[PDB]
Amino acid sequence: DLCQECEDIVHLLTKMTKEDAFQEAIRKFLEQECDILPLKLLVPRCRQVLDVALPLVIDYFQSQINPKAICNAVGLCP
Amino acid sequence: DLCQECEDIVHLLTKMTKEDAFQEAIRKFLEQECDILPLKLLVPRCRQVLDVALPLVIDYFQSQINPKAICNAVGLCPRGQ
Ligand SMILES: CCCCCCCC/C=C/CCCCCCCC(=O)OC[C@H](COP(=O)(O)OCCN)OC(=O)CCCCCCC/C=C/CCCCCCCC
Ligand SMILES: CCCCCCCC/C=C\CCCCCCCC(=O)OC[C@H](COP(=O)(O)OCCN)OC(=O)CCCCCCC/C=C/CCCCCCCC
Repeated sequence: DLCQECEDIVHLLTKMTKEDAFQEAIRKFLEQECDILPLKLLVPRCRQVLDVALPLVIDYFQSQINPKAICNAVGLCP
Repeated sequence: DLCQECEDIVHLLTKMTKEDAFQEAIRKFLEQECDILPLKLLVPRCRQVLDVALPLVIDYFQSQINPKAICNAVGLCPRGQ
């Protein structure tokens, strides 16, 4: 079933985001990807967009108090 | 630690990509997001980029024999590629 799997993924994402090593690794990977294709071409000013957005997403996943809500927002749960 | 968690996430994504309802739902959500902020401004021609990339990503995850590789590519596991 896709809804239980989505809930598990969101739970894992929140747990993972509560670790600084995760944030550092994802930041370095995305900073690298911003300098090369495909992101270099599909996302202008990629590095600045990353610097601004990645903390927002980290906080978003560190604050969500309802996985089912997110999975419904994406269309995987009712 | 984060390596087992990353492998579990990749395994779940691989499992999900085999169901077509997942693909349709993700397409619907991303088409919605492409028409509004922030993606409307951060991704020029968002809808076309989506139409081109989503199938590639679906296939990439449907042809994955070992999650470790992805987790190694992002730096959460010390080996995999
Ligand atoms: C108005 C300047 C236009 C751009 C100028 C470029 C120079 C750099 C200026 C920096 C600021 C630029 C801000 C523009 C950001 C991009 C906005 C954008 O993406 O548009 C989309 C967005 C809609 O997207 P959604 O929210 O998803 O739709 C559903 C919501 N119901 O709509 C907007 O454009 C945002 C609002 C635009 C504000 C336009 C300003 C109008 C000014 C009229 C007043 C007259 C001038 C006042 C004095 C000017 C000062 C000297
Ligand atoms: C669709 C996200 C990426 C693929 C997800 C794969 C399924 C994994 C399980 C789901 C993980 C959690 C999903 C995260 C997205 C949830 C975002 C959300 O619900 O809120 C929308 C949020 C604003 O929230 P609110 O203002 O409170 O609500 C009003 C709605 N505008 O807006 C956004 O999220 C904008 C950013 C959307 C993410 C864009 C992801 C990048 C897509 C790029 C183009 C396509 C690439 C193809 C990727 C294929 C993925 C397998």
